[PDB]
Amino acid sequence: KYAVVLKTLTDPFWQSMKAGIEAEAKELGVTVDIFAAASEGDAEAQLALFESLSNKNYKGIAFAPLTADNLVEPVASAWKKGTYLVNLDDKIDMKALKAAGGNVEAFVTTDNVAVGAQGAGYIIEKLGAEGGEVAIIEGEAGNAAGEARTKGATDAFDKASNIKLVASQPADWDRAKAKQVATDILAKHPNIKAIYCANDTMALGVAQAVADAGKTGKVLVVGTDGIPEAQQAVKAGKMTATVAQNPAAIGATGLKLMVDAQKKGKVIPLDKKPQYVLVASKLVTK
Repeated sequence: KYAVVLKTLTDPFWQSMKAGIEAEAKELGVTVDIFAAASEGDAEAQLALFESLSNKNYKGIAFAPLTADNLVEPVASAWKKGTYLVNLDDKIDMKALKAAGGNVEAFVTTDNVAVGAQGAGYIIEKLGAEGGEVAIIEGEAGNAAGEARTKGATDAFDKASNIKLVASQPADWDRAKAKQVATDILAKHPNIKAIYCANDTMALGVAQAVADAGKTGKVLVVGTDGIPEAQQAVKAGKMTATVAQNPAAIGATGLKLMVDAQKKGKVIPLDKKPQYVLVASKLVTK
């Protein structure tokens, strides 16, 4: 049997990952027990949950760590016991894991450079031959996913000859700061035709700034994550689109890699790097 430790099970992202794991488990004909800590946003509770999956006979464990290092010790313990481990979504601190004498078979996550390229690419297509001025609302400095989305969008915009990136400023994943940053940007660059946002919380605030500026329907607003309010905003025309991740495929892929890894009969050696598997995201429109 196999086990999966998710972050929560109330967030639709994680519910969808659970759904994908179960659908893939049926296809593969394997039994998977899927868990989330009862105490949410609690790094030690997820640690204790993982450690509780030690008396059980799980051949492999896939996990989405609440923090970079909160599962380092139990993951190292599982690896030393021969458990086939797959890191889901957010990357475990591999430096800390290796220093603890452990490793994982694979890391399955979203390609966040491609996410930014996808949101920018949708904007480029929507602006047609005329193109125009565009802006990027960045995430908080030091966040790897946000830097990758900013890079992917910046590179895509730069390659498009009719597209001019006139602003690229952080709003620190904050809805109110994004509205204020976008309002400033729309005031200094009134010809802007599109804004890519590194996440939906910022995009929703940017959508308000565009509305407040009198440019509803005139400035495209593209978010990232596909959170429910962004999907609602896209349907209502308040946002143009959002780049949604595919947690179902992340989970299904993580299970497949776990089942394939156990066929080896031996876990990944300490001196090998885990397989790196990127899952494509999907544009939410209409």
